[PDB]
Amino acid sequence: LTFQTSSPAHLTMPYVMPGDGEVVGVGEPVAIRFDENIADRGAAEKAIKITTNPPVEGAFYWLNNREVRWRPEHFWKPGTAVDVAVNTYGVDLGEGMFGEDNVQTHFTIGDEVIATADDNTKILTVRVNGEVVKSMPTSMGKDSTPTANGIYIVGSRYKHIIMDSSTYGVPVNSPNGYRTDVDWATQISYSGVFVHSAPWSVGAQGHTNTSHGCLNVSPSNAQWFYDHVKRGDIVEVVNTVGGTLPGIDGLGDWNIPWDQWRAGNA
Repeated sequence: LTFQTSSPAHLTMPYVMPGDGEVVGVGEPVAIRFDENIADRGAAEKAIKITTNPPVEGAFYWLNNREVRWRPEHFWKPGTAVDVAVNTYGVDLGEGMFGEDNVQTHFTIGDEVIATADDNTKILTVRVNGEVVKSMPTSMGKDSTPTANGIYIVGSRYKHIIMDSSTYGVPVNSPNGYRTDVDWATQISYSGVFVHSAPWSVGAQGHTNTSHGCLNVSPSNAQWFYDHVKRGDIVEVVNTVGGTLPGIDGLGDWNIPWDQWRAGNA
């Protein structure tokens, strides 16, 4: 170990996801997020060594100036082991900013879990290693606030969460605005799409879209989803009147075509 000099005004620390020792689903990218904007992306990428077993090709793509992702062309094979070596200690990351430390993490890929929300049927079907294990009636975004189509990575889960329109700049007093207590909420986009419990739309689930974009399901089905679907599992939304989830959403990585992803943006 060679000492590197530092200043708290010219350091950036990397934060790696997923967590060390975690089992994640087949859609989980490696994520390295810095606590500062990175001017020299090529330097960051050169300092990050990702090894896979069985080996699979993958590549870096920056979602923004703070966060780089690495993934293969297709969903991970279940059982793959992934080692992430972020060797940034003392690395010049541009504009006088230096890497503060090294970070080192390992994780493994679990079962293939893919839930398809089909707007033509209003059914969310959960498949594990190809086989249907659950079918849930759902109510997605109304035509004026539709659910975007595309591949969503499952993120964090909450037994309870508050949906407050003011975090989107829409006052709760507005026609228009809302402040809703929600149970059993699984996040699937940074923009704010969740699968969650919605007793108020149970009669519409399987029939009519009534939400602001979220995937409304029954309390029991939302708890099932909370219990059985893990970070990195996949939700694919198809056949809505919405567009496509942005590839740089935070959980929309798989919507970027592979040739653009692999070419990168460093």
